[PDB]
Amino acid sequence: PFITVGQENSTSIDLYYEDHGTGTPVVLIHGFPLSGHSWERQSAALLDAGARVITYDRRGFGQSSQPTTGYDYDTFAADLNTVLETLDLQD
Amino acid sequence: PFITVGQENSTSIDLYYEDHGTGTPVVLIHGFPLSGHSWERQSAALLDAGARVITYDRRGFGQSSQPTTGYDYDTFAADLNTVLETLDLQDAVLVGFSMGTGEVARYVSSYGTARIAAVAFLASLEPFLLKTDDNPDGAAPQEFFDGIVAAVKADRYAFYTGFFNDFYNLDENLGTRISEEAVRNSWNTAASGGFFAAAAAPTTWYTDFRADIPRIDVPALILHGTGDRTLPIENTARVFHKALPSAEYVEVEGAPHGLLWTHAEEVNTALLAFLAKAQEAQKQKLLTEVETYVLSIIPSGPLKAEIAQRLEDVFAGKNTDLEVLMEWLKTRPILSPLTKGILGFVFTLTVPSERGLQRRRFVQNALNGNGDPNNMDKAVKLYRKLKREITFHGAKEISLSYSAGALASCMGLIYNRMGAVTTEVAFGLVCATCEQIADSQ
Amino acid sequence: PFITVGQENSTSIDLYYEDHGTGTPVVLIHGFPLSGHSWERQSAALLDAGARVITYDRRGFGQSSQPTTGYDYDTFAADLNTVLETLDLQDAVLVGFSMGTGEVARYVSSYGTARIAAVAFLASLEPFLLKTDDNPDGAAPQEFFDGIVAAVKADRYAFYTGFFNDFYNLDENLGTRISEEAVRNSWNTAASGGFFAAAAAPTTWYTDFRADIPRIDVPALILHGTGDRTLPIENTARVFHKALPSAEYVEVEGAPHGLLWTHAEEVNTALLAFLAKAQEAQKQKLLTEVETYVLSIIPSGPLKAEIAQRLEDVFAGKNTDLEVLMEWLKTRPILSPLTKGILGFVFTLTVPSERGLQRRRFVQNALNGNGDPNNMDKAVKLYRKLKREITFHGAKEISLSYSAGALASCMGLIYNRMGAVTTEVAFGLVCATCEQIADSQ
Amino acid sequence: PFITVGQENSTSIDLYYEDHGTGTPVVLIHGFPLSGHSWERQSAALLDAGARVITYDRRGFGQSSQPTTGYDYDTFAADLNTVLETLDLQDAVLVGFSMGTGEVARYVSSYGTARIAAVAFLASLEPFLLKTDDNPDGAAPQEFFDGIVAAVKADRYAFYTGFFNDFYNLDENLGTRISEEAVRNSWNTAASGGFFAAAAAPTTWYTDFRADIPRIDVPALILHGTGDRTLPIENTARVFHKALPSAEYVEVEGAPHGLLWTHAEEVNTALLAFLAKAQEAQKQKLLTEVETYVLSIIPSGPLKAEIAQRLEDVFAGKNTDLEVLMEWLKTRPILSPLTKGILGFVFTLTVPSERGLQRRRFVQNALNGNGDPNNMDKAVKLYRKLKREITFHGAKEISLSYSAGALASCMGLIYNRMGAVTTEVAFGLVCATCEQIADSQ
Amino acid sequence: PFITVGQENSTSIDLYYEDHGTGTPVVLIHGFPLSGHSWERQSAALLDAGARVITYDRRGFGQSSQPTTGYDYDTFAADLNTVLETLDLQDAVLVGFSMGTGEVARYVSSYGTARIAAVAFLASLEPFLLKTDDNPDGAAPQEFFDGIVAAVKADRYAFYTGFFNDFYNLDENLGTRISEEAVRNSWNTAASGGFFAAAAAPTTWYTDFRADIPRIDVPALILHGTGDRTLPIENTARVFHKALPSAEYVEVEGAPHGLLWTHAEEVNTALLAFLAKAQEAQKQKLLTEVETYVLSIIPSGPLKAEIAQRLEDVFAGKNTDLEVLMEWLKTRPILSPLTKGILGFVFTLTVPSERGLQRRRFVQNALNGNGDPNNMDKAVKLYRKLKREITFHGAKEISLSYSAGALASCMGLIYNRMGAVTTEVAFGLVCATCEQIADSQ
Repeated sequence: PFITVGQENSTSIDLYYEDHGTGTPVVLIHGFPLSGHSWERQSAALLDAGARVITYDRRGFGQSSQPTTGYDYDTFAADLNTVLETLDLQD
Repeated sequence: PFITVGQENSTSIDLYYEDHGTGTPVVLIHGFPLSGHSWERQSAALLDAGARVITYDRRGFGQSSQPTTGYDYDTFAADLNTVLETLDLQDAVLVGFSMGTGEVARYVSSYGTARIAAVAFLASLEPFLLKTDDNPDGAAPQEFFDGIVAAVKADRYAFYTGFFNDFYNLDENLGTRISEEAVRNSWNTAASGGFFAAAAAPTTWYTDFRADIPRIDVPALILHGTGDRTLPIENTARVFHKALPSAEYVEVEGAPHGLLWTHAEEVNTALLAFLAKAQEAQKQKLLTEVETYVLSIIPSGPLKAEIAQRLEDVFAGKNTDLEVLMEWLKTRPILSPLTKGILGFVFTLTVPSERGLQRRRFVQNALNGNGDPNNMDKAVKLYRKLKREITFHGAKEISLSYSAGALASCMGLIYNRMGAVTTEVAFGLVCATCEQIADSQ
Repeated sequence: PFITVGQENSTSIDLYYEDHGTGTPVVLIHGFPLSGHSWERQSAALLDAGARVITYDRRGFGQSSQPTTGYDYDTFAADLNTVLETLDLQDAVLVGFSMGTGEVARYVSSYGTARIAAVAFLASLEPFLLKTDDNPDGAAPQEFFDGIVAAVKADRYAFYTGFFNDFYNLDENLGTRISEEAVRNSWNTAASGGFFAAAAAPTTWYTDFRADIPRIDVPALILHGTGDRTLPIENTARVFHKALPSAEYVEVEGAPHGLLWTHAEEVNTALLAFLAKAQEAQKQKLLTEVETYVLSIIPSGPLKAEIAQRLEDVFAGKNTDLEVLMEWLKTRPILSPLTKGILGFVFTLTVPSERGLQRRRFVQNALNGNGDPNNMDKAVKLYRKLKREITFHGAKEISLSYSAGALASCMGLIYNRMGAVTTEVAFGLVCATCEQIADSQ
Repeated sequence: PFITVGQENSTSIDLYYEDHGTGTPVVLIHGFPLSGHSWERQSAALLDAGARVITYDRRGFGQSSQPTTGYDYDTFAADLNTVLETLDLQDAVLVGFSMGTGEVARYVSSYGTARIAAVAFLASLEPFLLKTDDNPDGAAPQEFFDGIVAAVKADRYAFYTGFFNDFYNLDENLGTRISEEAVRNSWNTAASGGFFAAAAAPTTWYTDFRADIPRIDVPALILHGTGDRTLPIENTARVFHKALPSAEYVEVEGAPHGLLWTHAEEVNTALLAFLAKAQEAQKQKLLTEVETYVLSIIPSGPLKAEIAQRLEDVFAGKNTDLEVLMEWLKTRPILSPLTKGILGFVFTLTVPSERGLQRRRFVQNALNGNGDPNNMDKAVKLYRKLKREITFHGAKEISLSYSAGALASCMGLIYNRMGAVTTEVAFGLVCATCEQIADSQ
Repeated sequence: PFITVGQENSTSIDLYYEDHGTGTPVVLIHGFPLSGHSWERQSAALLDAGARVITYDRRGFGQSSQPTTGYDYDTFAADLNTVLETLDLQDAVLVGFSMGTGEVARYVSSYGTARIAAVAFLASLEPFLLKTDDNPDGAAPQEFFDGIVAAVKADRYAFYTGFFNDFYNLDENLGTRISEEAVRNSWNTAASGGFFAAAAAPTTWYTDFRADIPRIDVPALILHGTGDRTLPIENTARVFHKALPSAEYVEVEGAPHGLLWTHAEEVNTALLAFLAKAQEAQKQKLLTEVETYVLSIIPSGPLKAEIAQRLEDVFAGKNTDLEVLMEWLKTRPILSPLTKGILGFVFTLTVPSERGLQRRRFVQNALNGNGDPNNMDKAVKLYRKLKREITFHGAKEISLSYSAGALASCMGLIYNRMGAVTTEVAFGLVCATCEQIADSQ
């Protein structure tokens, strides 16, 4: 699954994401140089404990697009914002 | 390529699939923890042998989506159903390996065999792996499966290593039947499947397929490796054949679970012979149908007898000297030029070897649609539609909505290599034309 | 068939015309008091010699409308102009007999020679029949013409009788050169012209064509019968040739005015050697026109030299083993398959002896177009339009409104005998496709 | 990202591609059995040097679809064509490595060089690898290639191992030029390509590119490693340069086939210099285009001569004291204040050394727009759109949908640093405003 | 009047035709070198006898267009086809004279006899005029026909004179059977045909009609003059009748080729009697159909036997005393009153002589639709439609869309002379009603 966060030249910038379980939404944001899948041990526990688990791949990592732009925390935070708004995450 | 099979929260569930070759559709359903690509040795053979090869990745594996839902044979069979319906597969062969054999049984059982010509079971789960009081032949107790789940959850990555060991009988086959690189590829494929699917899959393995088996309607093949460490031939294939005596049954001597690679040969040869038999039967079913339509245009008499005999001989594969055939046709008295063109067309299409014969003027003149631009316009429109057809009946059906003049011109278009369609679609076209002409008489 | 040239009160003015044969257009303009049908002996020869023959009936004569207006050479020339423009005649030969020679001079003079390849004057009015002070060589005084008008008005029917007497030198030629029945037909034709036109025509005969003659731009033929009683060779043809020395000049020994019938072989002969030459000259030009377009596609080099030479040889009628030619083409390195197909197509079209050679796979593959139905659709649409074309230019022009892909496919349609078109139209198609391809490079 | 290039049965054929940076487009075409990502060392350099980098994965490789059809250079070139047309690439550089050099030759040859500024061939197949009677310099006999196919079909996974050995000269370069990890990545990439494509690819390697070479129209670079074990420099690059003497030619001393990684430096440096030359030419073309638009606004005369000369000098990098330039402009008689502002704007944009010069009041006054909010509103709307543009043409095109007043104000916004845009987009804006103004005169 | 049959260059090809009288259509096809007007003596008789007379001028003759193309029997037959289809002629009689007999044979042969009730051959070409080895009965050698062509080309005008001599046996018939004025008219007609058609026509005369003859499906008449100098009765009519024994055959004693004029009487009398027979045959064919429908309503038994016998007897033309018939019907036990009305109606319709019998109350009461205004309304609507019908099947077809009550009332409307329709349409109505009633049982 993808969420589009912007545009680079002729191509859009898409973030790879996953959306598992039901209940209170928990958003996991991975580290360098890994992807959303690195949370697999945590995701399983959260799923068993009864949470909705959201993971995504930061731009340039895992299965997300690989632009040569937007490598800074304001963009990264704006990327996150787009995800939260796109999914209408509450609480 | 993807087919969407459902929805998980905000995301859809998509299956990765491939669609190669032309001819009778053969659907390959992979095993754990691999993908559609694991069939590569079989796919190549089927492609060369003249089949349409469909592969897909089960949910949670290969390039398919990785949900945390729907890990059970009813869902897996429903997934398969969606694929078959999405592609509008007719007269399909379903081939399952290991886990895949669960799909084959459950689909056939629940959804029936309307689209399905034959089935094949390779390294089967059937009939019921769980060892119980009522299931004595079961391969293992429940506690054993509980163990695998626990092992995968602990470290699936490390787990895959020991699994492929037994999967392939590496102690026997490494550096011999299977290379270290081939094994490396398998581990990579497995590591690429979803974490959740990996641990959830083994719970589906002791599904009771005992009530599915009596539902198997169509010709079946059962094939197992006698050296199978993963699915003991004695608790699976051997008790399965008792339940389905009618099944054609092949033991691969000392073959492991992963016999698709190690014994691709023995595998492909059994599959191909059976498939060849099926293909010959199809030719008889298509060839005899074509023949009746073709003969319906010829006036009754001794000439009609000669033609029928010639048709039958080329259809039965006696490679005929097309040049000699075409000259005979050309010089036949009483036969209408149009009828000569149709037969001319049919013979060049069916004859094994054209031997680099140039197209014939007498046929070209017969199938030119009178050089009428309106006929030709409609012939081009029909051709556009026929390009999208894959079956004899679909082809024949759309062709019947066109006039005999447009149909003959369309045949000319194909004959002249100005356009191209599959042989079975070409057959449908010629038969629609024959029907139209015969009906006018 | 009719062409509308104007309006008289509530009625339109329509000219009766005919349009026969194929090849270089030759326009025949009849004399008084006859019609386009009077050229029948010449038309047959021209048709056999391979020309396109156009005849029409002057206003007031034969099957044309019979107004009481427009009896003058500017109107007559304007009438002719309308015909030429209506039919979009290119590279045309204008042949006038008697009155008709007035049209030829006046049209050329006023409208110029853009559509006109050559002219011919048979039993000419030129340069000025009226005998005056400034025109001493004039054939008769004004009072003489005034007389004819008066005679026709008195009894045109009776008048035609004495007229055809001298028109044909019947005292010499009856029962010999001309039959009584042939003369009867002529009288019937005349009696069928309009009453008003009959009396009005003779007033146009002493039109001064002296300023028209220097305007004659193109090769001309002057032909006169030395026994002409109607137009004395001494006041007409002989002084006309002085005014146009450049004109090719033929005297028919003892031939009357009506030499088209009595000496058909005479004038016809001194004409065929003219029309045939024009046709050959036209082919030479049209031939170079095709060759230049064809060559524009080929990369410069020694191969381009060989091809050009082969084209020229086939065009000159010398080269002829198509099978050898096609194999050579087929085996040429560097040449694009598409360029090979175009040349393949051109050679089979131009070679006289195709013999019994089947169409070539290499050409078929090159022209067919990849089998895209959209492309094929447009090729069929073009073909529909080309079927209505009869000229190289008209064909080439409509072809240029289509893409190179659709054009190549259209060429394939024709090559495969799926549609049929005239050689000159086929040439236009080829040249449009060559132009498009070359232009893309 | 994907571009669809065709259809296989029920599935489309999609090419994986990437599109990075801004400036002159450079298209990188990878080798066997790798993907667009293999260019990563080159891409980084090109990005830093200021180019737009386009990569894509050939059908059957990397992340592209894996059909069992279209494995031939005409299809591969058609695939490339679709990419170029899809992206509307103008003035593009085509760079091929190994297999990729086949695309470059065949595309240029068939489709021509309308979109193409220059070409580069790295570790080339050219001119014809097959050793025949007519091709003595050929690198190997047919039987040799037949061998590779057989080897890949046997175990492609194991095959990749020995292949990368010679591909990289690992016996020389491992732990030195190339790391074990870098090699591991390459094997993973290859293992990820389609099984069918892997075995089908080697059949395309002895494609005869001999007739493609004379078609190479544009400046070319040929680059080869002298230690190439995969494509012997003696049967490839060296005989290729004889066929194309005009090509700029670079031998990399002791470089293997996989010189993109092992000798990235030597590779990037040659590429960048060649590219810089091409880029300079492109800049000159843009300047001429910009210069012509800019001059169209100025009244003809000696002043127009001075300005043109100054433009040319600044564009050629020679003129550079902006303060002196701006004062000259400011004090020019006859020149419209608006035209002074436009030139003022252009000079500050093109001059390399702006130094520390404050923006000029005379320009600000000329571009601002009288302070009408409606005008300013439209200028802001245009700016929003221009912010998304990366090309001169795209910029110029959207600008033309705005009034001259709004355009001038937009120029002022940029000039005043109230908004920001790339130089090439700024050029497009200026040229649209010049066009509008000139067109009003 | 004209029918367009094709295109020649810029002009269409139009056939002059006429369409006179009412009743069964009779199509007259003229001979060489005459026109449709040559049938004037026959047309007058047919018009008086109550037939619809269609004439047309063959291409190149009379008032038709004069192309230089299409002078062959397939084109001539295609021309005829266009006429028949254009006019939607049903149940037509084709009558050919001389050349015209070629059209009749070739049309029947190729296009079949769907529109055609009967054929007639007068002064026939058949079966094959060319004297060969395989055709010994042939009238002349090839060299002989070659001669005629040469003669027409030399002077067609003079040629017509000697031709009409033998055409009419003028040495016998002039001033006796044919006037000098009648002959003058013929020459004028011929002189008016196209020059090209005149010379081209004689080449069509030795067309081999031998394979056309077995195709003659319908009743035929062969008629020849024993004094025929143009088509020797011994090489034509006499060998033709051997080939078609079934043909009705009439020799006109000492009649020439041009027997249409000289022996119009003997010609018209034979024609009219044959024509009269054809209608009777059609009526006989219709009567058995009616009888089966009528009988379907009667219960099986001895009464049904009596009725059937009575039907057959009236149908076979035994003029029955209607009064006696109607009383018998009236007094029949078991028969439903409605069934009695239907039979009552049928008998009065079919009986030769009603003898001024007043309509019967028992029938009127039976066919009154119950006096229901809704039934009557629908009956009137049906009647409106039936008024436009001319065939039994068309009539029967529309009647079936109405209820049995409305149908019976409609029958009453006709029976009561409140409305009128043709007998065959009345038959269709009664049969629809019978079908509806029988179907309800």
